[PDB]
Amino acid sequence: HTARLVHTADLDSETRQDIRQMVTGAFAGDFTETDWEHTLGGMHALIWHHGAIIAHAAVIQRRLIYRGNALRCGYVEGVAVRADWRGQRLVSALLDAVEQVMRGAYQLGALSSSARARRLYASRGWLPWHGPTSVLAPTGPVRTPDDDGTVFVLPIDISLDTSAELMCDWRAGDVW
Amino acid sequence: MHTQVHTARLVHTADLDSETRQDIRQMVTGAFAGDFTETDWEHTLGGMHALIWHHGAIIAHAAVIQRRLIYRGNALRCGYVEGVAVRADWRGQRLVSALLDAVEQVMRGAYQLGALSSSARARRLYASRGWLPWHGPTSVLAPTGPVRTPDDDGTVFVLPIDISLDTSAELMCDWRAGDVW
Ligand SMILES: CC(C)(COP(=O)(O)OP(=O)(O)OC[C@H]1O[C@@H](n2cnc3c(N)ncnc32)[C@H](O)[C@@H]1OP(=O)(O)O)[C@@H](O)C(=O)NCCC(=O)NCCS
Ligand SMILES: CC(C)(COP(=O)(O)OP(=O)(O)OC[C@H]1O[C@@H](n2cnc3c(N)ncnc32)[C@H](O)[C@@H]1OP(=O)(O)O)[C@@H](O)C(=O)NCCC(=O)NCCS
Ligand SMILES: NC[C@H]1O[C@H](O[C@H]2[C@H](O)[C@@H](O[C@H]3O[C@H](CO)[C@@H](O)[C@H](N)[C@H]3O)[C@H](N)C[C@@H]2N)[C@H](O)[C@@H](O)[C@@H]1O
Ligand SMILES: NC[C@H]1O[C@H](O[C@H]2[C@H](O)[C@@H](O[C@H]3O[C@H](CO)[C@@H](O)[C@H](N)[C@H]3O)[C@H](N)C[C@@H]2N)[C@H](O)[C@@H](O)[C@@H]1O
Ligand SMILES: Nc1ncnc2c1ncn2[C@@H]1O[C@H](COP(=O)(O)OP(=O)(O)O)[C@@H](OP(=O)(O)O)[C@H]1O
Repeated sequence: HTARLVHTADLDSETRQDIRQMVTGAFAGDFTETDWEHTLGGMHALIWHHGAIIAHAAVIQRRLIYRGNALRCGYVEGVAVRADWRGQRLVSALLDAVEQVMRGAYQLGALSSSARARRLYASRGWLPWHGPTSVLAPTGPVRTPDDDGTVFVLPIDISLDTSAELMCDWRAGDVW
Repeated sequence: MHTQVHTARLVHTADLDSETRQDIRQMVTGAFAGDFTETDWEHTLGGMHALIWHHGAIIAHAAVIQRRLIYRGNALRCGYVEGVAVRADWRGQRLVSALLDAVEQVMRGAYQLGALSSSARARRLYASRGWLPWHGPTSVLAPTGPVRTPDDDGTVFVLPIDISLDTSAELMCDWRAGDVW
């Protein structure tokens, strides 16, 4: 019913493995070792039932460049509810915890959604990015057309022109 | 369990009550004698603050924030240490060692390396604990592309976590306003 927030460095090895395995199975294989690396470093929202982790979402810190400013961003990764626990709105409890972190620490939240999860985020006030997305790669700005149509943002202490360019910072694997 | 007196406590920025957040900001700003800007304050936000309490006031602070440092084309997951400060009346009692015990525990548990910018005076402290001085040229991946940061050469220290870094190579931090390192 309610998620508990734990920083990566506060996860014991057993809990870390339990999280990785649950998230990985929830994605049915579509979750790579670099996707797992992207869930580390920040706050994990976790819901347990009788000692088993049944839901997870992580919010990690990065910068998103918007109109020349490198905005302090809480980026959401690894959102997953164990299959047998789906359809009980557990994801709402995960997102209440992640959005609380955003309000207290960041200028905006952001994330990359599948087409079917778009409704979930929009219903909570997240906004679909309509402008071109890019990544500040080591060679300079590079457009990321495969991620267009997947980015959502949650403004905290700003109004955003969601049809402007948005440029994430660099990492391996999927940059968004 | 004992009283935990002067053990640093790790608190995420989002879990700081407003009174504590203001005490940290005024304590760190005053500990730097005029050299800590509002952009330096922004740089302490978003991660875990290691705090040492005495009589309900913050007497020491160090924040570990997440960023990427690019090494040989690899964007390493870095815990970057900002705002390291011990209030002046409490200096010379090794409280910075208690802040660093917490900072280094956060690196081992969550990042591929710790990194920070050290004054010449503090170099010895970091080196005695195992941090390595970065000898290679530093740069930042600005929106226009890579650009050297010569003023930051000779100041960066790193704490690799089970990875091997050639500390004579180029190291390029990611972008942000104000001082990038
Ligand atoms: C997306 C996900 C986190 C939603 O979690 P949840 O707690 O089940 O969400 P909800 O209960 O609010 O249901 C969301 C939708 O899931 C679907 N659903 C309902 N019961 C389900 C079940 N028993 N089995 C599978 N899917 C189900 C419905 O389409 C529902 O839509 P609606 O609420 O508008 O009617 C979860 O399906 C999951 O982990 N999916 C795989 C990982 C993934 O895609 N994560 C999101 C990446 S952006
Ligand atoms: C750097 C700092 C955090 C060290 O904290 P600390 O808990 O006082 O550290 P230590 O007790 O290990 O003392 C460090 C050195 O300070 C010196 N010192 C002792 N008392 C001191 C005082 N009252 N004021 C200044 N320096 C003092 C000694 O040279 C000591 O070295 P020693 O133990 O080899 O004799 C603290 O001086 C500080 O807050 N400085 C201002 C902010 C800053 O520069 N931050 C660090 C950025 S790299
Ligand atoms: N794989 C695991 C990851 O999955 C999601 O993120 C990814 C999106 O799903 C991708 O979207 C693509 O796949 C969707 C679903 O098939 C399509 O709808 C969409 N048009 C496609 O572009 C997008 N390109 C990258 C992004 N990292 C989670 O948020 C992320 O935490 C998790 O690590
Ligand atoms: N200003 C407030 C900040 O100060 C330190 O970091 C700054 C270093 O002090 C700078 O270094 C310069 O000043 C040192 C001390 O005089 C000299 O030794 C050195 N050779 C100089 O280049 C460096 N260029 C940027 C770095 N952000 C703290 O770590 C940081 O958390 C805090 O926000
Ligand atoms: N070694 C120290 N360096 C600087 N401040 C100190 C040190 N030891 C004690 N203090 C402070 O000096 C003050 C008096 O110390 P105590 O609280 O330990 O008093 P006590 O001996 O009567 O039990 C306290 O500050 P405060 O009144 O502003 O809260 C205490 O924190």
